[PDB]
Amino acid sequence: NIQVVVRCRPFNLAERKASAHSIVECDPVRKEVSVRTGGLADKSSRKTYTFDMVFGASTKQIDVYRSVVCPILDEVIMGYNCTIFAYGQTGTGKTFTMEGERSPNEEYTWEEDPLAGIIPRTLHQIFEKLTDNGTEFSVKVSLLEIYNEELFDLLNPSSDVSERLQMFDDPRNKRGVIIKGLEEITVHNKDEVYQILEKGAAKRTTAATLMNAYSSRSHSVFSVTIHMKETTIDGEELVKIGKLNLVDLAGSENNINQSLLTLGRVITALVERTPHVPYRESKLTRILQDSLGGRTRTSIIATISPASLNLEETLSTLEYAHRAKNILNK
Ligand SMILES: Nc1ncnc2c1ncn2[C@@H]1O[C@H](COP(=O)(O)OP(=O)(O)O)[C@@H](O)[C@H]1O
Ligand SMILES: N[C@H](C(=O)N1CC(c2cc(F)ccc2F)=C[C@H]1c1ccccc1)C1CC1
Ligand SMILES: [Mg+2]
Repeated sequence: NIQVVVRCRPFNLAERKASAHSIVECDPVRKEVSVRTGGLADKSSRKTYTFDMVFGASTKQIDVYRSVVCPILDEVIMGYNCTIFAYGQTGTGKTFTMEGERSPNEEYTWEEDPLAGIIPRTLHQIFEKLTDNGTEFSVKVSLLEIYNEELFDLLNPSSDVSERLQMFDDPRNKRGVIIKGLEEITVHNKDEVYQILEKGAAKRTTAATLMNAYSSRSHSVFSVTIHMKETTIDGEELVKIGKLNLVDLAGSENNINQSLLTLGRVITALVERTPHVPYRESKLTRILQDSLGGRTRTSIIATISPASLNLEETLSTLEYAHRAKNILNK
């Protein structure tokens, strides 16, 4: 049930001038990724995995959005909850897939930058889709980050990153939590998206100087809630509420990361049908527990490197992502 896709990033400039041989080969039509495990392009041993979708190095942001994100966004707009995880070693493209970057020299506007990732495109498409049709709606976003089992709000513009948030169980709905003081920024229109994202980037920079390896060791959860009151061309009123969580996981390479540690164990118990799932043993898994064997539709995008140097880690990732496929929810 949980759909997992693989995305291989392309060799960087440093690897180009050093003329690197890729140990990774993708086959989109056959949903397969093959990895050279022994060495030699003339003769070798290989490991092969089949996932729900595979994207090779030539894949652009647009392909990933039209393929994986558009159908999920549609489900969200119907009143469902969806989650998308980016999993993989640091430097493989987890942030590039989820957030994206800017094209050099101000060549484009944030709405047309071909380097934009899932988060900017989605906020732009929500307004694009709901504004056209006759629908009343409000968009709220939120950016929760976890570092060393502490919670931080990266969008509140009246608090510094030295102020952690408190987490309690929600006495109302089970297996849910309440984050005291978490801010929800209302995005009144498409032309209000970029700055909210800019604010989070700046505050995140203060976070990095205050915590070691912050961007490598932290988990970020960018949430977008959509309150909708649709009115068909007839006069029917549809009040749907959708929530989409975009999670940029800590680097999977191996102090301790309890949330990452617990995520691997939660997945294990779910796939092996173990009665006890260790959701509560980490902030990340308590927060997103409905996205792991719950009533949420979730997708995992595993990012890998094609360089032979990252062999051990590329396999860990694939192998980790291949087991997640057996997780069933709803
Ligand atoms: N699919 C891709 N296309 C072009 N460049 C990419 C791609 N994936 C990663 N990169 C580049 O690789 C480097 C690793 O980036 P990053 O996304 O921040 O890694 P991570 O978040 O997994 O630690 C960046 O300089 C980025 O521009
Ligand atoms: N460096 C910046 C940047 O590229 N980004 C900031 C960003 C981002 C930052 C967050 F906190 C939370 C979610 C996000 F998605 C992603 C990108 C982006 C945004 C729009 C188009 C292309 C790429 C910009 C804002 C200054
Ligand atoms: Mg990163």
